[PDB]
Amino acid sequence: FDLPLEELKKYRPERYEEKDFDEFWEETLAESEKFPLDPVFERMESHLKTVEAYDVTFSGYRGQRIKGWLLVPKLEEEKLPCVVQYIGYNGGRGFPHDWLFWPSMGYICFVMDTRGQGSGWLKGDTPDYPEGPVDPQYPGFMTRGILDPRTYYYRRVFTDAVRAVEAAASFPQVDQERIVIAGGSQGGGIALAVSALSKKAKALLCDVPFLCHFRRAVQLVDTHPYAEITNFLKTHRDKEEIVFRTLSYFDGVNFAARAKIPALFSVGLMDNICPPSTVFAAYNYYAGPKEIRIYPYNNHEGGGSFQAVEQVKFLKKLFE
Amino acid sequence: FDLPLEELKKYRPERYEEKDFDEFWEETLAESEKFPLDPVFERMESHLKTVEAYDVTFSGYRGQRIKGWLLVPKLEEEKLPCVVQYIGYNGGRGFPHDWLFWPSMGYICFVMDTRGQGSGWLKGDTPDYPEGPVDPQYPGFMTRGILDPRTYYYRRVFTDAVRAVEAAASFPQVDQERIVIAGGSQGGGIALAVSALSKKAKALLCDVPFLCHFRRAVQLVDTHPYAEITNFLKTHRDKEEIVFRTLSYFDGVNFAARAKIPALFSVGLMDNICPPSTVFAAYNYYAGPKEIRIYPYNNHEGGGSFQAVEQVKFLKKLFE
Amino acid sequence: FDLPLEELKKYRPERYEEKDFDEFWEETLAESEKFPLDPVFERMESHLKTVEAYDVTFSGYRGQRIKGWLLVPKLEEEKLPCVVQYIGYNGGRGFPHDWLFWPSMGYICFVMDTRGQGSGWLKGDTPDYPEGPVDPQYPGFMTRGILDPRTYYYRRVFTDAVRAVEAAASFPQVDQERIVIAGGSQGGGIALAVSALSKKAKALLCDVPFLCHFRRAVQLVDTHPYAEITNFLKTHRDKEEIVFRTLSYFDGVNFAARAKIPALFSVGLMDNICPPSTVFAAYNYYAGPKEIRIYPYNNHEGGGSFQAVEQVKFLKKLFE
Amino acid sequence: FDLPLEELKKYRPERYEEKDFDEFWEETLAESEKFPLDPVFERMESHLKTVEAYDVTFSGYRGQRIKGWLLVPKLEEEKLPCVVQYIGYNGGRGFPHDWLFWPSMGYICFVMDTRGQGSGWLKGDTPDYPEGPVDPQYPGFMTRGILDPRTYYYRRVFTDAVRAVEAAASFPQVDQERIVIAGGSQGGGIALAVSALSKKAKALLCDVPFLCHFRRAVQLVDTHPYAEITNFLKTHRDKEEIVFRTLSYFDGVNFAARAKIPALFSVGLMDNICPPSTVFAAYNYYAGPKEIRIYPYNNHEGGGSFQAVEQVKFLKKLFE
Amino acid sequence: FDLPLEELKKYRPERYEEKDFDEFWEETLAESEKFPLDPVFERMESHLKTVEAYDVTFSGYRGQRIKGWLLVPKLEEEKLPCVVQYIGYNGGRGFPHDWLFWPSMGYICFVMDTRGQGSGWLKGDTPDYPGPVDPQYPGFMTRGILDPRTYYYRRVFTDAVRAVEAAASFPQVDQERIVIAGGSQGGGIALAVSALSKKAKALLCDVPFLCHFRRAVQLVDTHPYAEITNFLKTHRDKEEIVFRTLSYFDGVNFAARAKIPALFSVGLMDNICPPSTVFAAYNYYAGPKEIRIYPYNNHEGGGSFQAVEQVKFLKKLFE
Amino acid sequence: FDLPLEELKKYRPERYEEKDFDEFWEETLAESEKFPLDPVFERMESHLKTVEAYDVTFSGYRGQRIKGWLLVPKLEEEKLPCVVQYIGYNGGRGFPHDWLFWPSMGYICFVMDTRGQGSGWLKGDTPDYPGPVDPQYPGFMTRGILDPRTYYYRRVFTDAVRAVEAAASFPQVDQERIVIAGGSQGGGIALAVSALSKKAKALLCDVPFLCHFRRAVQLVDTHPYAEITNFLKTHRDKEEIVFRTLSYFDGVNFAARAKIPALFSVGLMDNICPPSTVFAAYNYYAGPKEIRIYPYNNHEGGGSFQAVEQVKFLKKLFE
Ligand SMILES: [Cl-]
Repeated sequence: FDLPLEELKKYRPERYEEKDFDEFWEETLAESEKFPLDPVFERMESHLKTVEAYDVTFSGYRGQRIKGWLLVPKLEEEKLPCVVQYIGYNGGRGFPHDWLFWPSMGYICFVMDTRGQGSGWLKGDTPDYPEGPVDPQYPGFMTRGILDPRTYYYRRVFTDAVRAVEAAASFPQVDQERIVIAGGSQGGGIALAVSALSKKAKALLCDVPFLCHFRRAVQLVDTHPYAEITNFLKTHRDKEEIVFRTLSYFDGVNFAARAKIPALFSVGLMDNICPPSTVFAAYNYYAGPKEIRIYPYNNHEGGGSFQAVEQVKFLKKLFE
Repeated sequence: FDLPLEELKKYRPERYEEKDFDEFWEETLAESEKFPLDPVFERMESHLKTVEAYDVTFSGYRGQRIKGWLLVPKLEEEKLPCVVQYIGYNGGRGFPHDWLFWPSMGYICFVMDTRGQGSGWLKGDTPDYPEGPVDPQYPGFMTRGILDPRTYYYRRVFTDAVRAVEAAASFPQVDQERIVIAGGSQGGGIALAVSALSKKAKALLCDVPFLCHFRRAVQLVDTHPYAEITNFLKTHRDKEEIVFRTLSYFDGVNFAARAKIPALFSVGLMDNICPPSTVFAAYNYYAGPKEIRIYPYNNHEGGGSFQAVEQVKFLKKLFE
Repeated sequence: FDLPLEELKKYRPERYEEKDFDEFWEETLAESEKFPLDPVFERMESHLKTVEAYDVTFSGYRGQRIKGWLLVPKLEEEKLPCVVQYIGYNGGRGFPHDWLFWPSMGYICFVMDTRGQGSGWLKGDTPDYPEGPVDPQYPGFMTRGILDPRTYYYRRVFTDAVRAVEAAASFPQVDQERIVIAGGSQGGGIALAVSALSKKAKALLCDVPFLCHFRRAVQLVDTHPYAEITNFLKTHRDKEEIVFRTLSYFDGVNFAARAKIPALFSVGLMDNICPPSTVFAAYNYYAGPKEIRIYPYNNHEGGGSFQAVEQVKFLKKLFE
Repeated sequence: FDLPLEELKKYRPERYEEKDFDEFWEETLAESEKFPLDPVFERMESHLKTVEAYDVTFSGYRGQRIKGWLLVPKLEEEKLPCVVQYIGYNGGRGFPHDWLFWPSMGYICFVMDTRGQGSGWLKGDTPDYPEGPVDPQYPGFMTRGILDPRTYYYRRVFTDAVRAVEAAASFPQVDQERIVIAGGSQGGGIALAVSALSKKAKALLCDVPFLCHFRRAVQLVDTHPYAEITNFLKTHRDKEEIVFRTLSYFDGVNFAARAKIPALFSVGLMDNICPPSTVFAAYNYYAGPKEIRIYPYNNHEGGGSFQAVEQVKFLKKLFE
Repeated sequence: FDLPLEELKKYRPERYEEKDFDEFWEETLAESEKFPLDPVFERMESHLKTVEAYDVTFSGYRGQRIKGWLLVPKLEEEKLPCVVQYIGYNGGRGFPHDWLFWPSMGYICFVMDTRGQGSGWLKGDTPDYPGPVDPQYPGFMTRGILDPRTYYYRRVFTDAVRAVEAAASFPQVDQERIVIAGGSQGGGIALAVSALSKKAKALLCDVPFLCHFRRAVQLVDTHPYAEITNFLKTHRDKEEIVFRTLSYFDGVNFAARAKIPALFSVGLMDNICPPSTVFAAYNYYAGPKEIRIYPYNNHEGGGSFQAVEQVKFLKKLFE
Repeated sequence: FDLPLEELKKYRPERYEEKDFDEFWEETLAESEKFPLDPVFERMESHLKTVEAYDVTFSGYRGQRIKGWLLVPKLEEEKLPCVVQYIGYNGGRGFPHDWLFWPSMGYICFVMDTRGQGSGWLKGDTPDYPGPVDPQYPGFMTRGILDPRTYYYRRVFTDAVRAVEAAASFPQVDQERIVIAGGSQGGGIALAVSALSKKAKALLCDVPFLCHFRRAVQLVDTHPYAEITNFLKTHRDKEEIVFRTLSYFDGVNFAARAKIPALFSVGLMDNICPPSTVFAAYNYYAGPKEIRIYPYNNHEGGGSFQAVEQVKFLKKLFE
């Protein structure tokens, strides 16, 4: 349904960002750095036997305390590599045993809970906090605070996510040379923002990323969650320029252009949640060394368990 | 799809409420009465010629400044009857010309904007404000703060709605003894809550009401917006009792049992958004003088323009 | 889904019409003009207080008696501007209170009932009369009489609509310098025909118009009502040429080319009932002074209440 | 989805008809008998080799001229049994080769074309003619003239169908002792009316019959074509009694109670077009010697080709 | 939704087939020819009066016994033309009275039952016979797809070639007027037969399935082509193997080889058999040919209108 | 959409089985046990670090070689408890890393691949082996349905009995602490195994499929039960035969025979495995039993919540 693959490979649409994109993010991170990280780990009583699980609490946007899990595989090596895992839309940190893959492959896993979500497919424990008034919005998180980038929901999520990497680095068994940031869909868009904003991330795993090339996305598909934006615009006919102006500060295509760390991307060519031209726009602008795995017959599931193995191989080669 | 009509007419299921229902609402309304109402009626340069439109501002929940419209028909009479109109889900106050029916029929119409909504089918101008943290929730308003009646979104809306009647009553041309409260679906549910809580309303028009008999609604239909609650429960599997206990404080059936003013209801027997058993449970417990118009072949549109005529006729006979 | 906007703005495709288009309409109108118009305005008992309502009857196609409403706002004006309102597919004149907008804005409103429809979303009271046998057709109006323009349903509707403006001009309070023809969807298609054929209309309001560019419409979308045509062709496989020949006499694109009066159009770029390339073919051929309001994120709702405000402003400027 | 089979077999609901049902039909048929039948059989040039095909014209309702086919198998017998075949909704007489079953089984087949349809799945050639004005209606045939039994579409169809049997009987090779009336769905409904009204039919084949038990059909399913009725009622909310009064004169259940000839019925227990309770109401009231083939897993296809073999066996046995 | 008609009429995509396409089919057919055909025509007791019905059995793939019907119109001419009819997906031979058209128009009709199907819209009586039946998506499109030797349509298409030999064995059949016909799956089968059989005299190919698989699975998500897509969604490592297998069964590759006169039909709104897949086959078809294009029809194609076009085409051809 | 919970709890519909149910299964198992089990566990090179992964092969129905995974958590304890895991419809054994839950909780996990499937949501490696494959609707539900001896699930349930024997043969498995587990199709398989094998100590049965077929096909039109209804729509003469065959594979009939402690789960909004079908099996289950009821869940059931319940249930059992 989207551009054919040879056009996708060369798709580099003109980028739109405001003159103060960097300043906005510098100011944001500076203000939140004024609050101590105060990363706290508490070993959980758990039935898990191959992994130690810890409850995590750390300061994200404006000192707000974000939950996480830290999963440490019970192995002989002193320092371990670490994957910081961001969660898809309407998910949350769930139970420790929901996140066994990376530890089973020998990596400490830091799972960041997602402020205010945690109610669609996997439970969460972290609340959101708005700046002040909660403006008229369409149901969901995509239009929460959308009339100003200072009030926009993903400002708070992305800052949480940058601080999560510092929180992971605070665990002494983490090898700070081998901290990976990872996610799919919303998780992928979060990780992409982190890949540009974090000083500590060493590699990026970015699967079927959401939060990319918003203007084209709402023109291309009527699926959720991009359709929250479209539905808002159907009602607020006077706010089109403001909406896209705000979203430009959160668009993965704009972060991709600033990111320098090694990355592995994936894309499903039949994905109508995260359309491939949106994924390719981010991938093609990504400034660091990069590869993409292309799944021509998959929808939003992308490469699934095949991709998981591709990721393990990729990291092993990068870090060897 | 629901109970047959002769069973609907006798459907009076056992009500569930906590022992402190009245105290919860007494304390809520008392706390908000501590801020001055400070009703503002600012004439709006509209192009309307048979109606004068005012931009309304008034203090609702905890002093928070709620928007609205006041439309005054251009008539001889010094004291006119008034309809206070509440709005369907995802709507808001829109334009003054969206609410011409009651003014055209000789009634001043006070349209209350809906905090935080106004983004699905008609725009709105009024923000929400959470108590404190914004808990994990499913997209929308149904599960916003659902873990405690003190934090629940409809606490705020219903309080606004009570205060709206006091605001309308402040308008010098409003006849204090002919103030009607009206709404369809969400609007119906809000009006029902107000019919129990306000002491200033003379009559209720309650069309295809939402926010009624939650426990049963989520068993009967998988439509939105009831499905928000179901979807929250699908994830937060431990929270059934808490969710239903919170919702008991906001259930139209429990307000209906308290309401003493004359009411005209309407119901569509094929409505799968507000299922007939939910509307009938409310109607059957409604403690004031009452009638219901039954539309057996209509879905959620109910009686539409026919029902509007029934309303005008009902109010005319009542006020004689 | 249709042509991108830069292409829609330049889209002026080869028109298809028979050499005898004008003759066909000259003869149609002359033939119906032999019967006296005989417009009848019966003041009605009404609950309405700001408006006087009349039950209308007038002679349309071949003297057949068409129903309407006349809504006159109660203002201190010896003459008032007038909107002649045409109605969407499957609608009818409903109740007087269904048409309050234009009276509220200070316009006498003549609502034309639609022959034979009035059964889908708002009731009507006027029958159709065929031009002899009622040929095999697909359910609906789009294919009724389609094998010959002389028998086609829209020949009668459009005649009626032209005659409606003459009937409005016959009410003494109407300001014949300020007669507007308006409609959305089917309404807009009717209004486009009237804009070419009427000697009385002074401005056109044409929203999301239907009955435009039929040949392209059926190639682009499978929605109703355009799909009635496609479904008829799926069965009458021998009638492609005849069907498109008939429809060319009723196509808004060919009327647009003949229209001289000022117009305000609207279009939704996500409209899949009236595709944007069909609306733009009509608009780009429209030969009078014109403007278009473009709603990029809206579907068939177009600009809704925002567009209603644009219309009032447009007409005040035009007529000032 | 409907009553279980054990209850369907005992399902004999309270009937509803007007006291003048028989008078209405007697007057109807007497008036149309005043026009000469003048059955015209024109032998066609055909590629068919086992069958002789004739183009039929005969006088139906009020002398109106109805098309048909007559298919005569090339056999030694001088007199042959005859099946008069009525056609499903939106179909028409199509081509001679569409109707080969019965002639291949050694039956002359008279295929009656259906006035005004013929545009959905098989073409037709016969126009409808209204009783003057064609009232406001929902698209299709179900609500055409529904406000008065004298104007209702199926008054003209059922009269045509009775006259079709008279026309078939007129062909010299037909054995008037072995005239069968047959149809499925709309065809079955028509054939049921004809089993009560024709003095010439000798056996009925009635598959998955439509036009039965209208009041219950519209409560049970939202499929077309019954939904044409529900949709008209959703708009004409003041016409519920009148609509069902009109429909009582055309209801297969009411004809079944009057029919004397032997019949074979079929029913699909998962048929949501003609729900099983509607079909059983008709079968249970049928007053001639009868049998029903019950297909528990089939939808509206019923028994398909299996039922065709049942019919052949049933007729062989009956005709001795 | 597909290429516009002007483009479809000259759509001639580069073909993909293995070097051994012909050898594969030659070996396949020679191995099945080592088993005797043994056509069996059992005259049936029937309620049909204008035709004589026979219960057919013959040997298709590797001597496996395939069911069918033979319908013989009762006519004074001793040698009659014959149509060998293939059946659409999820159908089977049904009852003899399901197939009255061609006999009513004076043609003997040999109806080939379809191995292992017969359970969606019309019943069938003939089993499939595979060794191991590999992991597959529900249905027939992916059965044995990892090797052309094990692929389901190897067996169907062999059956279908053998069916023409079985029809020709019937003594009233005029061997100079044997037609092969079908729609959708039937048309894809008939298209393979048009290349592989030395006995067919003409081809009726409506709305053909089993054509241009690579494009088909990119263009539509309908069944049955979506069985292949779904298999590929799970077996991510088998993309090249899957399309290599399918190339041996692709109508476009058969059409390039076929020589007999043919009448095609296509629906421009068909989303089961997309018009570009039909036109790729039609444009490569190497025999004298015509196509009836129905711009507004979906997969129903020309329906009863096309049936008339078929009878006329054959009349003119055989006269 | 199904019976209200109060009635589901009381739903004990009359069971239907043939008088030779036990004899059929005795003969089936005895016939397959005449072939050597021959379990092979080949240690693999893997990226996993906390677990040892083995490629498994063993002899299921009639000596047919079935694939599997064996995942061993790297722990001090020498003889570990073991969960034998059966897979959902259209899945297969996938990758070793697809099954980390039980090993991470301290259980060796034996994952049985499902013959012939492995192509819808997770890949598989094991073929089916039928002679003739009768007319069927696409999928596995109607494959060989005209005779219980030829029916697809005769082969799967035998494989699944055999899997337990194969798990028991691995040296690190505590042969006295083996659990059987599955969801949906996996739950139906495990329910059969709870009746047919005496090796297992407990049953984990989530959202079970293959239960109360006669009712299932009347209540829902979803797949995979609809495969049965669709076959019946066409094979109108085979209704009695179809339901006779299915009675030999109905979880309600196996439940009545099972004795081991069981933990069930049900979603009251599940329209794939309707609550009445699940309660009919649960209500007849003869052993010590409990059911976790998820009133707002569809076919996902309890998801990770239910997994926690499972770990607690097994901990209590094995203390
Ligand atoms: Cl013909």
